[PDB]
Amino acid sequence: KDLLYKYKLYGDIDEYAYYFLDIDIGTPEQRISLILDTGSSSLSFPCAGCKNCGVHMENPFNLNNSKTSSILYCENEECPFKLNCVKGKCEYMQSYCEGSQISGFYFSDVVSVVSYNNERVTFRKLMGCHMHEESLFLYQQATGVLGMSLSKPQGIPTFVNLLFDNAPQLKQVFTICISENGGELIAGGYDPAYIVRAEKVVWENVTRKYYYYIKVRGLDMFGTNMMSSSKGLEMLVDSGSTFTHIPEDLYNKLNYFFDILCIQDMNNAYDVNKRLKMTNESFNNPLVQFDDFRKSLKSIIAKENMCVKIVDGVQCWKYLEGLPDLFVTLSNNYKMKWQPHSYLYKKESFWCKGIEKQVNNKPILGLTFFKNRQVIFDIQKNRIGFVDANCPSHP
Ligand SMILES: CC(C)C[C@H](NC(=O)[C@@H](NC(=O)[C@H](CCONC(=N)N)NC(=O)OCc1ccccc1)C(C)C)[C@@H](O)CC(=O)NCCc1ccccc1
Repeated sequence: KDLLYKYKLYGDIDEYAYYFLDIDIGTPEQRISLILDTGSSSLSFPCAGCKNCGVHMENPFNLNNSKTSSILYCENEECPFKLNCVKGKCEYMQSYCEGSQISGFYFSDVVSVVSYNNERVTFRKLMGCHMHEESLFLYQQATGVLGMSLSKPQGIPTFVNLLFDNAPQLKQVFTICISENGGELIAGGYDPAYIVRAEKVVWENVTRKYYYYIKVRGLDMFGTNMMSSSKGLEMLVDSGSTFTHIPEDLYNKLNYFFDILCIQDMNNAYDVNKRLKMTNESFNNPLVQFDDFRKSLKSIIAKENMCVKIVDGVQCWKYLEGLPDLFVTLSNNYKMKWQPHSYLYKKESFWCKGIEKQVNNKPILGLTFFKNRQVIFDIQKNRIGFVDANCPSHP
């Protein structure tokens, strides 16, 4: 019975490698496309002075054309929020995990968020103008980035806290529901009607106050626990991470099983049979649920589910059929099912593994953990929810 405001998301894993939405900024409104990013806190984009940025769907935001825009000046005053002051403006800067360094200056202006059912919420936000962009940002259709994390006590008020402060008719919950193509952002709750069958939401406490981290205790495949370490892994729930990132030790164990499932020479029956026998020797023992492993192999072989490899040895199958579920054990020791229609993504006519080794010791639950689920950010109760869903698609 909760009031829900719904926003269209566009995007995919293979071609965009993010999901984005449109927002209005300034007076009169300027439509701007933003990467939906629960892994950062800012709202930012190029602005018209920019001489070192990338080309995007929209022209850089034009400050002179917004009657309500206001650049944040300093060095005749102090920069609030402990920001740097360079050449008289409060400096915007962000280092991202992928390696991008984005810098510029801060300004505030009116933000208008409008649902596709014409429900409008409007407020001023302190936003960053990109004056320098880098690397992946130079090859990106989306114009800017919309961080969805929470405000710190003496920090910049973020989009999400502002949205709810100016929309008291909504409960402080946002849900991301991504498909292979586009998806949906919901403010005010989740939609039970999208839920598969009717399946129940699996809840976890967030492990840090202003960021979306949860603990993962185990990661099973064919009945084998691949996590070697005792402390649960603290993983960022990040819609701005194309893939799910895991430790090397963990990745290599999973990848060993995925390598065997990846048969690149089905035309070669002799070599296939050799793989089968090699697999029976190696894994027909109590360390593995061998039944399921052979079940998976036979399915893959019977349906001629050919595999090919792409960059860094990532495996791509013709079909989802035959691939096993992975099982994620969360904090309260719930064993959650991670299906191939999530951890594999569509690339051309194949389904490719959306799991990588981590960089900088940062484990991340990325879009391949969001896909075909409702991921529910219950800000009020400090928890994140997961449930299998038929998410909307765009286009
Ligand atoms: C939009 C993006 C820059 C947001 C950022 N995500 C990331 O940095 C991740 N980036 C990715 O997954 C990127 C995002 C998409 O491309 N990036 C872009 N256009 N700018 N994907 C990506 O590299 O996949 C490669 C690719 C590129 C093109 C086509 C197909 C595949 C890293 C982890 C691999 C954010 O979610 C995490 C972050 O760095 N936040 C900064 C604050 C912080 C710092 C440390 C920990 C937690 C938070």
